Amino acid sequence: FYLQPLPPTEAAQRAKVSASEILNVKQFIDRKAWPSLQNDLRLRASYLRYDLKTVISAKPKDEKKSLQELTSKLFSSIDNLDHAAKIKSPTEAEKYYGQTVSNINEVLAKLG
Ligand SMILES: [Zn+2]
Repeated sequence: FYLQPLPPTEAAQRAKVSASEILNVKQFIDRKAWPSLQNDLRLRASYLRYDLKTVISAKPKDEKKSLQELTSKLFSSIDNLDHAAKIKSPTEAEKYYGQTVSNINEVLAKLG
């Protein structure tokens, strides 16, 4: 993946879109198409990572830390879902997909 950066909340709009596309990998979990789930998750993850850092930098310092922490949890669960796909476990994939959805809602709530 190659990315072309964007400014404050042009990037939050794109982050919200990558976040939604991430919700969409459940179908890959259901068909158990692990490599597809991983490639899609990876791309979305790369966009999301870049745009959240951007949205964070242009955030009043009083709320940078808070978003940064929700952002950090999100990428931990995203990684964990990539790991679950890597080891081909419907169990773990389902668990981390769950945690990922909850972490996305948290970041979305702080967005908009
Ligand atoms: Zn910090």
